[PDB]
Amino acid sequence: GQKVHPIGMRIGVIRDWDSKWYAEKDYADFLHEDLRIRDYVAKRLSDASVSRVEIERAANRVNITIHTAKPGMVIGKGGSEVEALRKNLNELTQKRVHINIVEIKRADLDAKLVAENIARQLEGRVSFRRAQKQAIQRTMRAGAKGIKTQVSGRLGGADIARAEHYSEGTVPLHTLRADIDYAWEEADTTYGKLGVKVWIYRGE
RNA sequence: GCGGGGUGGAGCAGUCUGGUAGCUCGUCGGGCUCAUAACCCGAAGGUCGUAGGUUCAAAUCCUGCCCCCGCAAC
RNA sequence: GAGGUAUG
RNA sequence: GCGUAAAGCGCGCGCAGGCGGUCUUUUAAGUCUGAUGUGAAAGCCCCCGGCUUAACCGGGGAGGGUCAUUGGAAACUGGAAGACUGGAGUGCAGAAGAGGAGAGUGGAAUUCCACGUGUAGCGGUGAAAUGCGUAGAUAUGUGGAGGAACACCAGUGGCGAAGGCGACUCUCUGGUCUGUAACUGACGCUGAGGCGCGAAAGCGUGGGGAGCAAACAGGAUUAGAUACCCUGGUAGUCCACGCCGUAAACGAUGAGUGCUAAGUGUUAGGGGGUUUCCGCCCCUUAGUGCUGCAGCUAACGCAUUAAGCACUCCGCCUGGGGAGUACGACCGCAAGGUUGAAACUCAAAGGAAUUGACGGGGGCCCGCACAAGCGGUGGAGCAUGUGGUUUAAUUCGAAGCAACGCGAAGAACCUUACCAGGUCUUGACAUCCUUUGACCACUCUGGAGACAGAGCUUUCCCGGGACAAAGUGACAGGUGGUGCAUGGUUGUCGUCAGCUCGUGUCGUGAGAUGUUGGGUUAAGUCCCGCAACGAGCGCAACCCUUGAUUUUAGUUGCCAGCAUUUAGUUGGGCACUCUAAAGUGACUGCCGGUGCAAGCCGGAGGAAGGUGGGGAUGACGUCAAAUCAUCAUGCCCCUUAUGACCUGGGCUACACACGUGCUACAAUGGAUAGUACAAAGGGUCGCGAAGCCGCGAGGUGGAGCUAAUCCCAUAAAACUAUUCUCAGUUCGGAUUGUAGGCUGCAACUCGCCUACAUGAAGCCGGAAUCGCUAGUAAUCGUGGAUCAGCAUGCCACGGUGAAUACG
Ligand SMILES: [K+]
Ligand SMILES: [K+]
Ligand SMILES: [Mg+2]
Ligand SMILES: [Mg+2]
Ligand SMILES: [Mg+2]
Ligand SMILES: [Mg+2]
Ligand SMILES: [Mg+2]
Ligand SMILES: [Mg+2]
Ligand SMILES: [Mg+2]
Ligand SMILES: [Mg+2]
Ligand SMILES: [Mg+2]
Ligand SMILES: [Mg+2]
Ligand SMILES: [Mg+2]
Ligand SMILES: [Mg+2]
Ligand SMILES: [Mg+2]
Ligand SMILES: [Mg+2]
Repeated sequence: GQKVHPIGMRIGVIRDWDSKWYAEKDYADFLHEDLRIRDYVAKRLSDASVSRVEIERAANRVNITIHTAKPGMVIGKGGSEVEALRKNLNELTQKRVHINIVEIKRADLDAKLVAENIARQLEGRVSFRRAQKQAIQRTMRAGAKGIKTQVSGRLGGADIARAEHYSEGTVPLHTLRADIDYAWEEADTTYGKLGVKVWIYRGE
């Protein structure tokens, strides 16, 4: 069959939407502003392990919280990275900006991060067995009560495609008391695109 | 030259007894079926070889021609 | 458990 | 190697040959052994040497014979002379038997003949019909004729070499088993080549011929039916004699001997213990069957009736097909049989077993699947979509369920990708370089416009920043392709209850187990049991909504107790609603019955009872299902054009077919008037009030409202009155003409709505076919999105409100 996006199934249930504001007459403007913002962030901070972005609006200021595993790149030895960010984001938004940077602990408990790991591996021509399995073991060591992954594409350069999925632990997608994380990431290959999907069942 | 004939696409009636378009197969359409066939439901398709006559009216009665199948002639 | 009495 | 894969003659009688019980003596045919002689050289093999090594060459040795002669051994085979008995056979005492041939005999029972009674059918099928029958059946009784086979007994029971043999009696005959140890003393096992027997069909001659019955005839069936099916019916079937000599002739398993656990029937015998025989028990022989240990087997399975362990003998196999054919021979009256190839061709053929799928196989369970019912489609008109067609173009995609009111939640231009025309090429759209800086905006002219000519006029801001004109190549761009390279998204089986896995165990193994079974449940839900124990995905539940209620808060909502207003109005108050946060409650939780238990049925309380109702929620995977036209995307292709702009056109065509819907075909109705009760929703340059003008569509106007305040917004069906009186109608409302209104630059192609007139088809829908089990179907209006305008479509809303479920 076809599965529902297990995040979308849980918005307004146990997860809060990431784009947080109220608006009227300003809604589309703020939305597409913040989509441009996420494009900027993903474009210039894919390397930095950026994995979640929550937006906030009040008093015209563009408040942001970037949850990342390595802060030391978003900030760090210079102190000028976040200032560059708010400068260019001022140029876009035509507003004020402020940017908190949160440290994620257990970076292998975020499906987005894990999917980027696997995707960079598969672009570097690593085996799609070892990739999935090592990501799984890293999660279950990092503290996941459940893990699941799959890859679909021209696996290994085939003509015909298929899917390879592997799971440890309890991963119930029909339960909603589940705190599940999910992600989909894309890898490029000289043969074509590979779709990596991940989802994690977490502690409490 | 002598016999048969020429009527929807095919085969056959109906002509002798002027008004009557028929039987079987087929065709087209719609159903049944995953699709074709079969089956069920409806419909179309012939101015009766042709040109003239007679008649109120001709597939039908009269005449000439043109074709096909046989038989003769060659 | 055994023996018999239309098509693709 | 021969049960099932190729392979046991169909079975016997038996010449030849092969093989042969125990012991003593004799030999030395075979066997074994010492000696001598030879088996040439070259070559293989080993050891040395020589050619620059190697190849090659030389020297020497060794090996090699079912070799021969001579001399020795007697264990085994063989020959010879004796002896013995467990084999083999005769005798003796018993027992069974459908063993065979002949002759005769019995009664059931089918048919036929005659005669009574006797009246209109009988027969047969899925329905029939052909056929028999008033010239008298069918049936019923009596009597008679003729033939064929022999119920019960009768049984994986008997016998036989096999084929096969069933009514009884007699005659003539064969073989088997049991006991004895009398008799002979290995006389035996097999058995090529021969000889005979040998189901049924069939052949020749002559009888018989009742039934059944190939062929055949007629009737049905069918698309056709040279068939199944029906009614008739010749050969035959039966006998005598003689041929034929085949078989799924099968236990698909050659004859013989011995050995290697058991349990149990059954047949024919014997022996013994006990007991009044009877009866029970045990031991044993030859059969016949069931189940099973070892062992064998690819497995299935065989298993003292081996497919085990061993020996003798025979027959047969060597991939499938051609081919059991051809030539040839033998046999045969013939039909044909026995023996038995090749060329050529294939890359497999095949056996057993496993997993599924399927089944005009079975069983159990479920779903609007049927059935029961309600209302519909197919018929008419229109809207929409699709096909075919015609078109300059009629963009592209979707195609059984799972395409076709689908992408499109809006085709006038734009959209729009297509067509015609007119144009541009670093471009309509981005980065990097170089020059410059506001770029531009508005007017005029030629224009269909894009676009060209001019003008007026471009203020960049503090080297930097942001955007901009021109050069300039790198690049751009492609709704160009491939959804059979892809991602992601989606339907679908199916919200069906199933799909799997770790460890363990069984199996050579694939695979199985678990996951089956007995119950139960909506559910691989849950219990009991089990070589499995457990887990994961799913199911359920957690979520939202509806259904009752407590506390909080009472305005923009409510109005009871109160006054008062045209108005719940104003004051006042949250009583009650309403709103919406946190709680409660419904969990088989309790009682009765039954179950062992899970659970099932009933009962109570309560608003709600049995996952309360409804949602979302869609497992591994199937259809290489759809999507390169949402997006991204590998490869390929175009890149002064498959790219880009503008105008106009087409996507709305029209002989015709399908789907989906709207409108109706009327009296449970229509026209006219009055008139009660909704929910869910939307609104800022948007909703748009009141009042007014206009028949009306609408115009005017601008109140109030960024909204529980105000508006969109009379809700319509319902009800009440009057009329129409069952009619192609005051039904129906198309189509067309004229005139209006909106929207938008613009309404011909090609919008919607109004007024007047016209008044079309249609008087309940062929074969077929669809939704629905409850506030559902049906029916009525409302709202929202998209949207300037453009809906019978889509998604939500409430109003009214059924029928039925045997199964
Ligand atoms: K005969
Ligand atoms: K037999
Ligand atoms: Mg006539
Ligand atoms: Mg078939
Ligand atoms: Mg065989
Ligand atoms: Mg020599
Ligand atoms: Mg015979
Ligand atoms: Mg029904
Ligand atoms: Mg219709
Ligand atoms: Mg099309
Ligand atoms: Mg596909
Ligand atoms: Mg396609
Ligand atoms: Mg569920
Ligand atoms: Mg396909
Ligand atoms: Mg269209
Ligand atoms: Mg029922």
